[PDB]
Amino acid sequence: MLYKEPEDGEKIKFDKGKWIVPNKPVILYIEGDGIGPEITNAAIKVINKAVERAYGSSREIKWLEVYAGEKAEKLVNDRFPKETQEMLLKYRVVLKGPLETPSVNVAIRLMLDLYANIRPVKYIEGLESPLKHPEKVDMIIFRENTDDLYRGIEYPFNSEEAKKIRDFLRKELKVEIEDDTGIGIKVMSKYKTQRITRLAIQYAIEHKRKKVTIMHKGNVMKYTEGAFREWAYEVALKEYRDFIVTEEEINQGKPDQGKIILNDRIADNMFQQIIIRPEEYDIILAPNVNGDYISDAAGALIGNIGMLGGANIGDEGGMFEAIHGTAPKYAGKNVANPTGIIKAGELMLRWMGWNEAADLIEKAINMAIRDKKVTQDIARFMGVKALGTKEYADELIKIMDTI
Amino acid sequence: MLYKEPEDGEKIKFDKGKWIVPNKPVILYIEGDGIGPEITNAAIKVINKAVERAYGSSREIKWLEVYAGEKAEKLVNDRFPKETQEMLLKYRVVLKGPLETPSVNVAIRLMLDLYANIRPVKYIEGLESPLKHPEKVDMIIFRENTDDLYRGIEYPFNSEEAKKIRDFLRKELKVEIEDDTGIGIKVMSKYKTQRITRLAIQYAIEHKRKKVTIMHKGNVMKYTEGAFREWAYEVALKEYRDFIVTEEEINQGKPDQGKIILNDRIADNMFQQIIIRPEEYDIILAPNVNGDYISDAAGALIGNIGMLGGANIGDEGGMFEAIHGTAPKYAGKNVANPTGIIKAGELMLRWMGWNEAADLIEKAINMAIRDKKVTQDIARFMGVKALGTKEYADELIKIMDTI
Ligand SMILES: NC(=O)c1ccc[n+]([C@@H]2O[C@H](COP(=O)([O-])OP(=O)(O)OC[C@H]3O[C@@H](n4cnc5c(N)ncnc54)[C@H](OP(=O)(O)O)[C@@H]3O)[C@@H](O)[C@H]2O)c1
Ligand SMILES: NC(=O)c1ccc[n+]([C@@H]2O[C@H](COP(=O)([O-])OP(=O)(O)OC[C@H]3O[C@@H](n4cnc5c(N)ncnc54)[C@H](OP(=O)(O)O)[C@@H]3O)[C@@H](O)[C@H]2O)c1
Repeated sequence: MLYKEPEDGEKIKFDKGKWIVPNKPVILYIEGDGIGPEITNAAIKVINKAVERAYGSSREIKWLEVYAGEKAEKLVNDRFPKETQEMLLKYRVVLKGPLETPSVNVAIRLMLDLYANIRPVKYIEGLESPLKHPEKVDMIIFRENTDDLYRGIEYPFNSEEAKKIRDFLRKELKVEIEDDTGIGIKVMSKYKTQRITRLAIQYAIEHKRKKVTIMHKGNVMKYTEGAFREWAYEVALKEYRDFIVTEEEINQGKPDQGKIILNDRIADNMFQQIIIRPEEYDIILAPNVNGDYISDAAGALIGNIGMLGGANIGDEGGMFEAIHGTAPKYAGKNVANPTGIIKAGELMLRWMGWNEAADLIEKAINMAIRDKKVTQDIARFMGVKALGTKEYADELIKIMDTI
Repeated sequence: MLYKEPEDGEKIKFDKGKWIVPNKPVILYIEGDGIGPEITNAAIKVINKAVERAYGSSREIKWLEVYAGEKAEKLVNDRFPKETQEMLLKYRVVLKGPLETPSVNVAIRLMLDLYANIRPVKYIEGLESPLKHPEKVDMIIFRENTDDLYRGIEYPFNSEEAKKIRDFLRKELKVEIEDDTGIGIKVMSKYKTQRITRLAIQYAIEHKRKKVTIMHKGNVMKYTEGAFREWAYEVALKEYRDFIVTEEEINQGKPDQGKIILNDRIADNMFQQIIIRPEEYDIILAPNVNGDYISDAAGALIGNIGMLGGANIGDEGGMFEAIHGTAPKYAGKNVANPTGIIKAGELMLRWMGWNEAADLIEKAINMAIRDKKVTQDIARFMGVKALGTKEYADELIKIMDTI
């Protein structure tokens, strides 16, 4: 066989969207292409120190590397070998480096049905920003990632399918539509909306987040994004009644002191407020297309998109990756910045409920960057000698040793 | 007749989209609700000083007030009187203050087929900003405003229409869709795309602009946003061949000296770059939804939406207004900032080819701010005494008399 499963650890379990983690959970990891190996191994080192520094030996991640991408092709002549697939369906938790494509990421998300795209973006003390006052940027985007126009139901204007549609709309729905038109079908599912929503609220509860904001354009798209809003409130008030409190209730007399706030904002407003007063957002709940855009903008609030981490969560598993590519320019040069993959580590740790260790990582990074101990991607702007990938991780390690 | 048309003026003519303006053009204006009267009259006063200062007496705007809104309800018992519609269909150019929606804006747009939403947004020395470096922010968003999901072709998840759509797509096109789904139809028209593109390029030529960037999400919406991109390039490479050069051609060998650059960016990249380096944008050519969102963000860059002008333009007419509302709390208190509407007039002036008057207005505003001579909405932050509406306008007038 290709992989030797660590007979020392146990697989993570899920009763109903909730993670049940063993003290020695087996976690898979894929180095990635290009800078992948250098930054991933660095992260794994940092994660371990953080785990031992927070729990001593009472907890330990039993890492299991699997092959995917260029390394897999070179070893077994298959970019996504069957055995890799088997370990993924069996352990379902993976930290993976960047993969190039001319799609492993797609396949993984689909076989584990990771419908929720999670994007946390928090300001890091020390980093330059395009914003004058980003000190309070501490939000996390929950993007439904299987619905909306991403379904791909569209047709060219000169196609026969488009014609059948125009014809059908004119007769049955009495809707007027010209011939020179491209056509796409925007779909919004109640089940899909209730899924992400339940996940967004459960997350707020367990991590003491104080607000969930539903992003939508329900005034022009009443039955798609409008319905998204409705279904979101609906399931929130029916299944999390004792934990939440709408905004229309707060300014209605009801008490919110000790509960999670749930409000909604028009797409337009958010694209404006994220720039003017981003501190207003805590958890952002959005359908597929809006969350994609909000994430791009949110992500831009802080310098170097390469220091952000993210994930794809399903009801029984998750994939954690940095928000960047392979950067073949630096492959094997010990120059790339591992903060991105490390932050995916921070995120994974939080999902696992191992917050003490995730806070250690978050704290060491803050301290290292404010202390001018950074990689070239940052050093090149603060006039200092950049640290290498390996040296930087180690600096994070010794820092965690005394905080 | 209810309206006394100035016998000294002439209507503005139209040739293939080109505004043919007499020296004594008649221009309709609507005071609007709330601060409308105060700000609109001040705009007219500054616009007339700009025109005069730039062209002495050889040109003059023959202003014609028409009634719309609550003033219309009060004088002739009609929110959008018949006499007003007739003046609009005849003169086709109007400067309109903010109107409270209880409708008129949409009705004017439709009756004049003003399909293009135009939003210029550029930095003003002295104004606060969310960005640390807004200095080179100087762009104009050209939004197609009659296509896309705004057409309203959508249906509730439990309507009989929705089930017909699901059945149709299932039997005729073989598409799998669950029953608990809201359904919306995104339409992208070749002709609507082509005309907005003609307007943008034509504006670029006319005003010595050098770059047109197409905003789209064609990688996921290939036949709608993607077609918008293809179609835009098409009309550009075929009808303005010796006026523009594509980004592909340039970084391929083609010389760009003496030509307008035409390129395209994926929507998500623009939500990032508009924040990190907006200076990279000149003219943004986008379809309905994208343009809406980018505009929201764009105008958020200056941080005083209430100082932005905008317009709706067709092949034979234009509506110019401020991006703010009726601000009822300040109605008739001579406190409201008139820069928004004045800016709308600046834009009207440029569309008329009266760039000299327009430049005067822009320079005056820049100076008034630089010299801390502003209305309260700005005084608040620069720690100086505030000028009233009336006084801020007379100051701009005092300034244009020196530049
Ligand atoms: N989740 C994923 O797996 C994922 C996501 C996006 C893209 N990709 C892949 O990336 C490949 C091409 O890369 P790209 O050039 O398109 O995006 P990239 O690999 O992310 O390179 C983008 C730029 O950002 C900087 N950068 C990226 N990672 C960095 C790091 N770890 N440390 C410091 N700086 C970093 C580099 O700045 P410099 O100019 O200083 O070199 C580089 O020029 C594509 O084939 C695509 O498949 C994968
Ligand atoms: N083009 C249009 O006709 C148009 C556009 C937008 C909205 N509206 C209409 O406005 C109506 C209600 O008003 P809204 O409150 O919804 O509009 P708004 O855009 O929200 O105007 C009110 C608020 O925005 C600020 N503001 C707007 N213009 C200002 C100015 N010229 N100077 C100083 N501050 C200004 C003020 O903030 P501060 O209190 O801090 O000074 C004020 O409290 C709606 O029914 C809607 O239909 C019309």
